[PDB]
Amino acid sequence: GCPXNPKC
Repeated sequence: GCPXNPKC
């Protein structure tokens, strides 16, 4: 999930 997913 987010944060830290480079597609968020």
